[PDB]
Amino acid sequence: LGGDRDFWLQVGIDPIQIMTGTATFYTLRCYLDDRPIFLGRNGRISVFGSERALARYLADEHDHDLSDLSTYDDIRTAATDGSLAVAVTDDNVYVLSGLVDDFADGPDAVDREQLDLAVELLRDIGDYSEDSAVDKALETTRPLGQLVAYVLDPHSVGKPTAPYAAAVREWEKLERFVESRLRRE
Ligand SMILES: [Br-]
Ligand SMILES: [Br-]
Ligand SMILES: [Br-]
Repeated sequence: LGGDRDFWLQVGIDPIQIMTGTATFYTLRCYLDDRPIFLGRNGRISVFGSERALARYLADEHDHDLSDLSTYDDIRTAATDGSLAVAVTDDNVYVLSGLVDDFADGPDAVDREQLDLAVELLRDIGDYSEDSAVDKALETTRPLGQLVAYVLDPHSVGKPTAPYAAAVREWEKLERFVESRLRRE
């Protein structure tokens, strides 16, 4: 543990990067029995403005939803040692910015891989906070969910027809939901 390669693989916890239109955040996320568990408490995710800030936080004794995990002692100890290397792999980069402007322009202005990752993070966040806001908004009977399902399936012909104001409104609601689930440090 520490500077060991595959450190994050072995501790089973992913550092993740989250880019909003105004900040880039760092936090930790894992899956315990297919439920997501973030670095945080009371369905609220602790976010840090740099990799060094996250490392500093992981050195101090705290009580949060990851602390009782078996490999978390490996994380804190490596944070005390100064061996902890916070690295985010490419599939753990979530970009939420710009989607609101791309939705308005219709599905063909929305990047598929970006949206795929952003939906993953959204559903993880609604899972961990035990809130159905994301799950309901993405039902395929609703404007956003229909637009999202179309963009994520290149084999789809039933194209949403303009304008897209309803999808934009539902997406703005989700952004506000996301902002309220983030605790800054
Ligand atoms: Br639509
Ligand atoms: Br609506
Ligand atoms: Br946000």
